[PDB]
Amino acid sequence: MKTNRISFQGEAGANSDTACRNMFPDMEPLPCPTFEDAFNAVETGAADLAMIPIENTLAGRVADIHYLLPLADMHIVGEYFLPIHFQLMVLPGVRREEIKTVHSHIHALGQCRNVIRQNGWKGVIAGDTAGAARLVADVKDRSMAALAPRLAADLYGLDILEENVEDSENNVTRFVVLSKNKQWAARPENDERIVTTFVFRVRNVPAALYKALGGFATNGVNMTKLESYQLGGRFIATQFYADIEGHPEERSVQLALEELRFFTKEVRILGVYKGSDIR
Amino acid sequence: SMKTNRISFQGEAGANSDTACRNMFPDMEPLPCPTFEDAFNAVETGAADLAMIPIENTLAGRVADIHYLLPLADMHIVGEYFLPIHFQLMVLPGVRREEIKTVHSHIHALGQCRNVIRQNGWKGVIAGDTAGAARLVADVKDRSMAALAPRLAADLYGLDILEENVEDSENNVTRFVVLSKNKQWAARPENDERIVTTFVFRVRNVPAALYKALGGFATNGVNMTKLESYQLGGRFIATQFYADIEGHPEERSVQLALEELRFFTKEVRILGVYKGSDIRG
Ligand SMILES: N[C@@H](Cc1ccccc1)C(=O)O
Ligand SMILES: N[C@@H](Cc1ccccc1)C(=O)O
Repeated sequence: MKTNRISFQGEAGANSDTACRNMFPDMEPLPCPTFEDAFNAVETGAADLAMIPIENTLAGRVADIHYLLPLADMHIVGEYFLPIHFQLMVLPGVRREEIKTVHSHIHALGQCRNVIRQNGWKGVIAGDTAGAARLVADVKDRSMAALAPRLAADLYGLDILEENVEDSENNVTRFVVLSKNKQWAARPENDERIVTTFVFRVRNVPAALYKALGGFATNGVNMTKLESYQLGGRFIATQFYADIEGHPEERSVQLALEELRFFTKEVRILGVYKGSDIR
Repeated sequence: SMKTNRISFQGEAGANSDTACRNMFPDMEPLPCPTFEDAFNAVETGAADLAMIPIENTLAGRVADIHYLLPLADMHIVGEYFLPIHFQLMVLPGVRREEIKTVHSHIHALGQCRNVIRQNGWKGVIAGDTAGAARLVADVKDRSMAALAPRLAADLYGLDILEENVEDSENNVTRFVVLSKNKQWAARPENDERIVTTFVFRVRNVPAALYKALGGFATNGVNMTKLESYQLGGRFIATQFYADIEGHPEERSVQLALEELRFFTKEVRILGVYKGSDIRG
C-alpha cells in the first residue's frame, strides 16, 4: 500500500522540501534527520519515494550516492534540478535597521557575503538553514535575521525583507528520485531523453577504465557523470558510478554495455528514468 | 610571509583532522577552524603554513569538495594522508560501565556505532561535533554521560576509554590532502618512488570526449587512481574533470600522456605533484 510520503533529509522548509513539492505536488514530504534515514524510510515502506540531492554547483551538501545507492534495494526513477535562491527573513514588522546578526548554516553565510557586509551585520553559525528560520521564529529576538529558502518564510511566519540575496547566480542542485521498485522508463521512440545510471568494477591497472569506456565512444553514447571510488582501504580495484544518455534497449547502448561487460565485473543498472529538459 | 608553524584543520581540537595533523606533521601546531573554507582562508592569509583537508571517506562521511575549492584558490597539494577512522567509548575517570545511560556523539557517528548502543541499552544523544562530545562530557562532569570520539580526544580531555574501537563496520578510512599557498613539486623519482600528480581539465560534453583525453594514459602505462566529473555551469555544454595519476610530469611516459591530453582538452591545470602514501602499494 502506497503511503504517499516522500522522504528527504533536513527540516521542513529546506530546498529538498521545495524539490518534493515542485515535482510531486500531491505528495506529503517526510523530513528525516540524515540521508541514511531518508533512504531507510523507503526501505521500510514509510515513504514511497525519496528526494536526495547529489550535485550542487557551489560545493553544497550532497549525499554520497555512490556509497548509499548500491547498498540499498532501490532504483533511480527520476531526476530534478532546482535553482537555489536565498531570502533574507525577519520577524513580522521587523525593520532593516534593527538587524544586527544573520543566522544561517555556516556554509550559507559564505554564499551571501555581499548583503551581510553591505549592511554591517555579523554572520552567526546555525546547525541547519531551515532551522535558522525556525530559530528566529522561536527566539523572538528582533535583532536576529535568517537566510533560508522562500518556503521556510511562509511556514515559519517570517517576513522576507530582501529577495534573492545570494552572491552568485546560476546556483543549481541536482536531485535523484529513489524508489524501492524497479521502474524503467519506456524505450524512446521519438528522441526523448533517457538516463541510465549504473556501477561497475575494474582492476586498478593502466587503461582499465579506457577499456570500459571504449564501447560508448565508438557507439555515440554520451556519458554525463563518472566518479571513481577505490574499493576497501586498498588500491587493488575501483568502482565507478556513471550516467549515460540512452536506454539499455537501444542497439547502440546494448552494444556499448556488452563491450563494457567483457571488461568489467559486477555491472548493475541502478535506474532507467526520464531526463530533464536542461540536458 | 613569516612561517607560523601552524597547520589549519576543520573541526574542534581532538578531531580526526587534528589526528592527521599530529601524525604527519608532529612538530607543527594544529589550528582549529570551524569550516573547511576557514581552513583554506587560514592558509591564504598566512595564519597557517599548511591545511589538512579530508577529501575521501570510505563510509560516506563529511569531506570538502576539493573539486570546487582548490581550483578557485591559488593553492597546491603538497602531500596526502590516509587515516584509519576508529571510535572510542570514553567516560569520566573511574566511571564504571554500569553508570552510563547516554552516549553522545555526532549523529553520523551514532549511526556507525549502533551495536554498542543497543548491546548495552544506552540512549544515543546528538552532539554537534564528535570531539565536542568528549569536551561536553569532561565539562558537565555527569558520570552517566559517555562519548564516542577519536582516541586523541580522550587524551586531551583526560577521559577514560572504557572500550576500544567500538564502531560497527571496520575499514573506515579518510583520505586527506595537504594544501599550501606556494607551489612545490616533489622531485622526479629515480628508484620507483611513489609520486602523485593531480590536475583538472575540460572537455566538450559529446560522445568519446573523455575517451580521447584518457587515450594517452592508456597507451603509456600511466595508472589513474581518481577521476571525478563535474558538469560546468547550469548548462550541459562542457565538463570539468578532477584526476590523480601515479607519475611525475618529467617522466617521459607522463610527459607524452599529458601532451596527448593537451591536444584533446582545454584548460589543463596541474594542482599538485606530491609523494604518494605507502597504501598505494
Ligand atoms: N587505474 C585504472 C582505473 C581507474 C581510472 C581512473 C580513476 C580510478 C581508477 C585506470 O587507470 O584505468
Ligand atoms: N560527455 C563526454 C565527457 C564526459 C564523460 C563522462 C562524464 C562526464 C562527461 C563523453 O561522453 O565523453
